[PDB]
Order: sequence, then C-alpha cells, then structure tokens
Amino acid sequence: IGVKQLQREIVLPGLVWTNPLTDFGGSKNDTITVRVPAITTANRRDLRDPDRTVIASELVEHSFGVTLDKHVYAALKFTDEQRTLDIRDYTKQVLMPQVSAVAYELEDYIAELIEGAPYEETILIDPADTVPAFITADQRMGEANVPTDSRRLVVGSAVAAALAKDKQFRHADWSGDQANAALREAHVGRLAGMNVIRSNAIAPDKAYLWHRTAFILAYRTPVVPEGAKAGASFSANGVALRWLADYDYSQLGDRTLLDVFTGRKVVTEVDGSFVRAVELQLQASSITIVGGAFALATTTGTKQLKVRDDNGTDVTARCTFASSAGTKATVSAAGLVTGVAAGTADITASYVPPQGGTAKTATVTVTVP
Amino acid sequence: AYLWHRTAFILAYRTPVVPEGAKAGASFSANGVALRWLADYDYSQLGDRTLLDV
Amino acid sequence: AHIFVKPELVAEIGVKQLQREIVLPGLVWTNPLDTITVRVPAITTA
Repeated sequence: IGVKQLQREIVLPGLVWTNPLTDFGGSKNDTITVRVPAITTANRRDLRDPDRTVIASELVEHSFGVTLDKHVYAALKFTDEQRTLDIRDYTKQVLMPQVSAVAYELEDYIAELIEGAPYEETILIDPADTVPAFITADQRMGEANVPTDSRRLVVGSAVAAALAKDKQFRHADWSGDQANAALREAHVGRLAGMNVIRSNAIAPDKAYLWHRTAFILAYRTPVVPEGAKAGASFSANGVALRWLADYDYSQLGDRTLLDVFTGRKVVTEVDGSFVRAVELQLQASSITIVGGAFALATTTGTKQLKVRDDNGTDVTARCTFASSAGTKATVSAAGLVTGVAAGTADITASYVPPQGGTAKTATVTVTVP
Repeated sequence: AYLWHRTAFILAYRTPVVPEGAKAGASFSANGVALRWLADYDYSQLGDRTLLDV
Repeated sequence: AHIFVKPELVAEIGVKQLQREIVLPGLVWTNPLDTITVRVPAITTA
C-alpha cells in the first residue's frame, strides 16, 4: 500500500571519472594505452670551468593501460507459467527492480575500486576533534602537487555523524555559523575546503578524498544481437545498459538479461606510488554489545550478536568472540551464539582498534533457558 | 572444356522459410539464387549465430 | 636514451585475398521450386 523495502541511495557513479576514452574495441586485448607527457631535468656547471662537457638529459614518456575486464549482468529466469498471471505490469515489477539491481552493482563496483586502492597509510580521525584529520588529508594531497580543483570527499554515515557531533561544528561560537546547521540540522556541508558527500556504499567509518584523475571507470553497452527477439537500451545512473530477452524453448521459459561491460583503473604515478587519493578512518576507543544481557528462546536457541563501538559502527564482522562457559553456550566467529545447556554464560568480544594496540573488550551475559 | 545445350543441366533451388524461433534479417542472394539469412541468439552460450542457406 | 610511446598502426591499402571469378552460375538452367517433374512430349512413327 506504499511500504517499500529500505534500499541505499546512489551517489558514487556521478563522482568518478567515467568514460574519458571509449574505443576499447579498436585495441588489442581491449587495453588502451594512455601515455603521460615526459618531463626532464636540468644540470648545473661552474663558470670558467676547464671541463667543457655537458650532461645530456632525456625525455622518456611513460604509459599505463586501461582495460575492460568485467561484465555486470542481472539475469532473470521466469517461466511463462508466471508471466501472464503473476506479474501485472512488466515495466514496474521486473524491469525496474532489475535496473535498480544493476545500478547498485555498478555502485558496489565503484566502491570496491575506491576502497581497494593501494593507499600507503590511513589518516586517523579523532572523534573529539575531527578537523585536524581532514586538514591533514588536504595537506598530504598537497605535498604530491595534486591540483586543488575537482577534488571529491565522500564520507560514510559514521564520519558524518561524528562531524555533526563535533563541538567544532556544533557550537556556534567555535564555528561562526550563527545558525548551527550542525545542530538545527545534522548537516556539515563545507569542511577544510572540501564539500562533504554522505554515502553508505563505502564502509561506514571511513572517508575518501580523491582528485578527479585518480580513478577511471570505462563502460560499454553490449550491442543488441540481431538474433534476439527483444532488445532495449535502458539507462541506469547515466550508464546505458543492454536489455535482452530470449524465449528459450529448452525449458519453455523466457529468460531476460540486463548487462553492461565495465572496467576500472587506479591512476598510479610513474613510480608506482598512489598519491592522487587519501583515505581516513574514524578512530575507535571502546566497544559494547547491543541489547546487553539477554536470554535465548530455547536451550538450543540461537541469537545473532551485534557489536557497536562508541562511534556506533557495526563492528560485528571485525570482532573475535569467545565464550567463558562453552559447556552451556558457545559463540560463533560471526557473533552468532548457540546455547547447548541451560544456565548463565559470559561472552567476550575483542576488537583491535583501527590504530594498533591492545584490543578493546566487551563482556556480556547470556542466560540460556 | 564442356559444350552443352541449355536444356542439359538443370539446377533447382529453394529458399527455406525463416523458423519461428529465429529472426528474419536482410534479403541476401547469390548470383541469381536467392539465399536465406537467419539469426538466433543463444542465451545458454551468451552468443549469437547467423546462417546463410539454400 | 629517449623513449616514446607509440601505437601500432593498422591500415588497409587495398591488398586483399585473391578469390575466383564467378562465371558458372547463370549458364546452367535454373528453377526456383520438394520436387519438380518434367513433361517431355511423345513422338511416333508413320
């Protein structure tokens, strides 16, 4: 009646360098070789030197390859036994979910590209004062002579929450914003010269700053084969896709496929050091378990634990779980606890903070009925 | 070298009809002999197939 | 010394594989049709 499933929002595809070069089909191995102009070095002699020779400099221009190497598709197999009496409107019950699925897959592709880049080091964000971390991020990317324009800053939900909670932005006297956009709203627009963009695709407690020429996305719409009954050019997030439906008679079920060809590249420098983007991670100091002490439904009951640090990030996947009394109940490595006997047990969750040192410890009590 | 009257070698040709499970395409023809052109995408192999025949 | 980045150019100059000239189809009787029967007439003697 209007209740829709909760789904993410698309920010990342518009914030990367998409299709600077297109003719991938004209090159061997589908690799286009981008060249970089050469630079040289001068030399210094001494006046009136008896030695009258000159050191000859050299002009060497490097290059790197961009390749199409992935084929993102969403394939649906529904039989004509369900097409004419189950789906009422095709263009809103199957086509739109398929397009949204491909769009989210492309966003995840870009997010893996951003997070998977070979960052040399991570800049720590102190939750008490977050501005020094971002100014340091701006400073690291200025020592590499990266241009000051076309820089994008994408923060996770946790970093945005910490920015709003920061007294540098929350207190009007400490920020000069005599409207407290960080108090009346939770928004912190401009920061250290960088426009903050909130996102959920990236890890919740991380932020990424990158120049426009740091990541390259290449897209190609597969050409619709002449041998297909259907065929369209649905567009998702400004990236056209190929939709192809074939009425296969192998099992009397028509199949559909919505696909595109994708390629990613990180623009490393000539010395193989990545300096056109930096990453920041929110610093953590303690962890707790939501729900506190609880009780299972049965003696063999199962409950999925959930650990949150002081920042509020779900750190369940990054914790090691131990049971004080495994004879009554045990806990999986993923946080799920199963009781094996009635009685009390103590569960310890350990999380190494993202700055090194002794891991934080959170202890909870589980009463298996 | 062969010397033959016109009514001495007869060749009969037929252009097949396009099946239901494939498209039609163009109307190519050999030297007078018309030809049938097909196209049938193979979803199971993600590939397309084409055929001229008579 | 100096190193340059260049693309392997590919060009077409009109050199093509040599193919036979088609002559025979056209000189042989042809009919666009499962089968066709002929109707040779009958001769007699006086």
